[PDB]
Amino acid sequence: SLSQASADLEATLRHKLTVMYSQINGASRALDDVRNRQQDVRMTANRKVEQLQQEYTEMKALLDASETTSTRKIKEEEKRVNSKFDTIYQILLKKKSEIQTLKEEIEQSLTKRDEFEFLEKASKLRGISTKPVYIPEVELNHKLIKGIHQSTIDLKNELKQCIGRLQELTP
Amino acid sequence: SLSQASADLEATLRHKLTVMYSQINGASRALDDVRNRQQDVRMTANRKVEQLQQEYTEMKALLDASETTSTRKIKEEEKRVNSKFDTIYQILLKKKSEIQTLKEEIEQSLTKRDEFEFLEKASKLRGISTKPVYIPEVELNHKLIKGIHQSTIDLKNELKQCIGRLQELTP
Repeated sequence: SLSQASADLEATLRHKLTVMYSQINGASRALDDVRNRQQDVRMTANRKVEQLQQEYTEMKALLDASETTSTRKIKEEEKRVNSKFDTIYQILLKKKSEIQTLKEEIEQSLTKRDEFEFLEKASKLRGISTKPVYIPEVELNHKLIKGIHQSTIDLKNELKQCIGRLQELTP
Repeated sequence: SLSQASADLEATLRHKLTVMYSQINGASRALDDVRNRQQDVRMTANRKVEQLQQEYTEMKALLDASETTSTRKIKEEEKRVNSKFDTIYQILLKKKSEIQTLKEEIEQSLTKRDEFEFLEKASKLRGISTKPVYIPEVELNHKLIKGIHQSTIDLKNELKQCIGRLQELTP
């Protein structure tokens, strides 16, 4: 009968309802999975960025170590040179004081010169002959210093080249 | 006479005095000159140190530029992927709502199932057919990302090598 065709239609539609209910749950599950997958993508990315930052921090530590070393070599050269000059300064003080002493001896005999015995006493002073001072050349190691500067420039340009090539790998 | 030998000695000794006075002035001017040369050495040294610091400051600027570039590339990959997922989320919402709409239409006709005209009205609904939803394949470029990481490590070890060579060039 038509009551049978109608109860049949009802059964069909309710079965459809249960199927579509499960398919909707499927779509919900999928929406969640999508947002989750996105957040996992983000986390992965940030992790990699943080690793990069680690490598660059080490690279900067290397640069600092180098710069400190080179700086030390330069200040050592300066130190060596200015020490030589220090020695020289001492030597000059010693010469000056010596000459000043002979000067005062002479002036002495000249003050008590009208005594008869002036000739007897001062002819020995006729002898002493003093020299003028000079300053030895002291030369800073220009080749060492210019070598360091230049090589540091070289290092920079090598680094520039390397970076260029890296970024090149990733156009 | 001995008065002549004495006036002679006097002339000699006084000449010596003036010479020694000049030589002493010489030694003072020489001490100052030495101090000048030392100051010049220091200035040269500090100058060179400042130049070094310049090159290292530029090298750090280069590292920063690179790191920023690489970071950007990684974030670009992340953004590409999460955009695809956003599009997918929209598509999924649309499918879900579509199935949900058919579901509510069916449920509606079922609220009128005890009406005589139910069979007439709902057989068309017997038509309805819906499918399950899925997420398509979408993956992060792991080769690109790991390649950037690895190449950055490479860069670090190259730089390390170069620095080593520089410092060994100035032994």
